[PDB]
Amino acid sequence: LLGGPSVFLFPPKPKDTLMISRTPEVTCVVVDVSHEDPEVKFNWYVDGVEVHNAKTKPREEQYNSTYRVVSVLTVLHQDWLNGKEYKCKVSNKALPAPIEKTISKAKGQPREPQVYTLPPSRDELTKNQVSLTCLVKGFYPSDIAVEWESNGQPENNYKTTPPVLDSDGSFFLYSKLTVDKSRWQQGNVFSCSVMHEALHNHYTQKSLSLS
Amino acid sequence: GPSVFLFPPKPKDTLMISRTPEVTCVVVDVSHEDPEVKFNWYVDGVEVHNAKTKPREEQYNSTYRVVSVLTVLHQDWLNGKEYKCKVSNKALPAPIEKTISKAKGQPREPQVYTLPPSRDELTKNQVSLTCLVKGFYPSDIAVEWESNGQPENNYKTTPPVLDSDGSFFLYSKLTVDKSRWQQGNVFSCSVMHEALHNHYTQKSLSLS
Ligand SMILES: *[C@@H]1O[C@H](CO)[C@@H](O[C@@H]2O[C@H](CO)[C@@H](O[C@@H]3O[C@H](CO[C@H]4O[C@H](CO)[C@@H](O)[C@H](O)[C@@H]4O[C@@H]4O[C@H](CO)[C@@H](O)[C@H](O)[C@H]4NC(C)=O)[C@@H](O)[C@H](O[C@H]4O[C@H](CO)[C@@H](O)[C@H](O)[C@@H]4O[C@@H]4O[C@H](CO)[C@@H](O)[C@H](O)[C@H]4NC(C)=O)[C@@H]3O)[C@H](O)[C@H]2NC(C)=O)[C@H](O)[C@H]1NC(C)=O
Ligand SMILES: *[C@@H]1O[C@H](CO)[C@@H](O[C@@H]2O[C@H](CO)[C@@H](O[C@@H]3O[C@H](CO[C@H]4O[C@H](CO)[C@@H](O)[C@H](O)[C@@H]4O[C@@H]4O[C@H](CO)[C@@H](O)[C@H](O)[C@H]4NC(C)=O)[C@@H](O)[C@H](O[C@H]4O[C@H](CO)[C@@H](O)[C@H](O)[C@@H]4O)[C@@H]3O)[C@H](O)[C@H]2NC(C)=O)[C@H](O)[C@H]1NC(C)=O
Repeated sequence: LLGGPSVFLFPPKPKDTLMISRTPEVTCVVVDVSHEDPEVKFNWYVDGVEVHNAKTKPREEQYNSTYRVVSVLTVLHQDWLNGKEYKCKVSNKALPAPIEKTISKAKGQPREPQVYTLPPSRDELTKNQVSLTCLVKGFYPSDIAVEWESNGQPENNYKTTPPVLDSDGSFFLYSKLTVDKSRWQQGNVFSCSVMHEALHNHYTQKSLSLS
Repeated sequence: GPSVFLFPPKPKDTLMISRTPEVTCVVVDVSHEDPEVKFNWYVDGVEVHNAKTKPREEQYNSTYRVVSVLTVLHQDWLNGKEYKCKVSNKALPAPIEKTISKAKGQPREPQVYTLPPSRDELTKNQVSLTCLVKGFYPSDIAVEWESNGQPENNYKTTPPVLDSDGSFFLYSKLTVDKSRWQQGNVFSCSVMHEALHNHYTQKSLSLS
């Protein structure tokens, strides 16, 4: 059947690179591997230097009669943050040439996010739920983790915008936590948690409660 | 390719009768050799003719790029008509059909909340004025800022985000000089959406 494999290379999750105890991975995924010749070879390189510790998963047969193969390379936190490049080379006999993809952290000088919490608009207080907002602005690169909590337990009902390119070339985002107004008006404290490589200890919190 | 990408009207254009909303059929990867593509255009299956195929354009990767733009009735698009592009060539065995329409479902009125700058932000030369727009459906929307019926230029708006009830929200951030905020200038966030009365509403923001 007619057409060739495709390769997708996926970065570590932002929170994985930023905590020593978690385990950051770069994932190389090959799809549309021939049903007939499904042998694939992965070579990995860190800054053009070949490495041998990835773990390639057994091939998965798909219902559209192709295979999908995935190799996971576990990376050192410091490496990814120090901007190394991760190259996946995929070879297969049905392929006139190997397919190479590279991924690294975005280029540029990191910048520290500014975290501001904003209470509910006056007008929202007629409603039974209100929006507590966290503005995180001025950061670089865009790889960031945002979450909300109260009383040491995370909150269940928030949404976070993707990062947006600002005019000075830094990124911003907003996270919206929705809570029942009684909780806001009872005076409970909510906190917006931000992890970004350019924070001290890779972490910062801002709290928000009614006067 | 040749690949075909079909694109909806900008939101502002379908909500105002004097503007011209159009769906656009973009074909990329047209050979260097055979840049004769034809476009066929159906509205809810029925062939229409007012499409206008732009001049055949060339690209860096030895490749051509061809665009047909079809004008649509405001009310057709808002009524959920389906717009189909059929793109024909030798380059491919059989013709390629793309269709788009408005997202389906009961439109819902955006709620619009202006929030002033965080007290912590008042240490900077510039402060962020925030417009929260939530609760709206479909995701098609336009947001602008003004002060003294003049457009303000220094704003960025997030894309729509799918919220927990299946409505969308977004935030728009306007950046102004601090002094402008403290002198008590009124700033206003304006929103255009199908589900608003007259398709538009504004909300204002000043020092208290
Ligand atoms: C040779 O060089 C050529 C030019 O350099 C190059 O052409 C490029 O080809 C690729 C495909 O290989 C094409 O990529 C797609 O682009 C879509 C976006 O088009 C936008 O955005 C980009 C940049 O931001 C612009 O360059 C585009 O021209 C275009 O501008 C928009 O244009 C419209 C109308 O003209 C305006 O009205 C808009 O204002 C304007 N946008 C703005 C403001 O910037 C993009 O959506 C495509 O994604 C979809 O298709 C992919 C398939 O390849 C899927 O992976 C992906 O998921 C998307 O699929 C869709 O997913 C959506 C999300 O859920 C769904 O809603 C859809 O249903 C779903 N459809 C599916 C399944 O297909 C994709 O990125 C580039 O745009 C094109 N560049 C140009 C100039 O057009 C050639 O590739 C080069 N040849 C090669 C390969 O060697
Ligand atoms: C036979 O069946 C196959 C399986 O159904 C089909 O395979 C599919 O092939 C298409 C390519 O045509 C791939 O499309 C790519 O998807 C990328 C996103 O992949 C993530 O998200 C999807 C759904 O959200 C998910 O199923 C994937 O598993 C993958 O998940 C992530 O996985 C990594 C690694 O495990 C993890 O660390 C991430 O968190 C996790 N994310 C999630 C949400 O789970 C896109 O990135 C790709 O986009 C790039 O390339 C485009 C060009 O194709 C381009 O337009 C974009 O702009 C961008 O650069 C791309 O869209 C599917 O991933 C693949 N699916 C699977 C299951 O692996 C196959 O197509 C079909 N064959 C035929 C002939 O029909």
